Amino acid sequence: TKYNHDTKISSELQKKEYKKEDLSKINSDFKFWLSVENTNINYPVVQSKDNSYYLDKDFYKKDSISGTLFMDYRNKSIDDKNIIIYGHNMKNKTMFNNLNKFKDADFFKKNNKIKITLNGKEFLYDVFSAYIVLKTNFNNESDYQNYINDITSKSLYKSPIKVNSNDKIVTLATCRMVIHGRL
Repeated sequence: TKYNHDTKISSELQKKEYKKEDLSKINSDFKFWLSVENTNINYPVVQSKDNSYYLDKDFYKKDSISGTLFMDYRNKSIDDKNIIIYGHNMKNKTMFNNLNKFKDADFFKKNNKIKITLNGKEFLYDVFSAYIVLKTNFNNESDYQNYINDITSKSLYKSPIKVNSNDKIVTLATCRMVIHGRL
């Protein structure tokens, strides 16, 4: 079990989140907290002006190979139809490494929910698609529904949870494993 500077920073931020501290006063790019059931994915999510800055920057904007979970720069609100979050597949089983656990068919059949915590509110997304390999803007309902059929049939396993254009989707993509949840 490796203990390095990155696992210490992330473990300290999980404690501050548990102590209900305002993480925005540490990093103004902070948007919400993210966790996935039955995984060690329990990290803050930030957002920059692009989709590359936090690839090699930790929550304190220092150089880090683990980086920070960051949401796509194109997304604007929690009411967007597809919220995309990017994270690394670290060899020490951190960040988005536990997305690989959704390759297991028995684990996938278990309803592991994606949890977004924002302003004292919990948003639960039931995972319905997981596969190995991303649109944030949809012009109309047809483009969104086509996107739903696209990622549903891409799933390695049929999910008992079905999704239509009346749902909101969250996407956890590695920067490659990719999973999709629905609200």
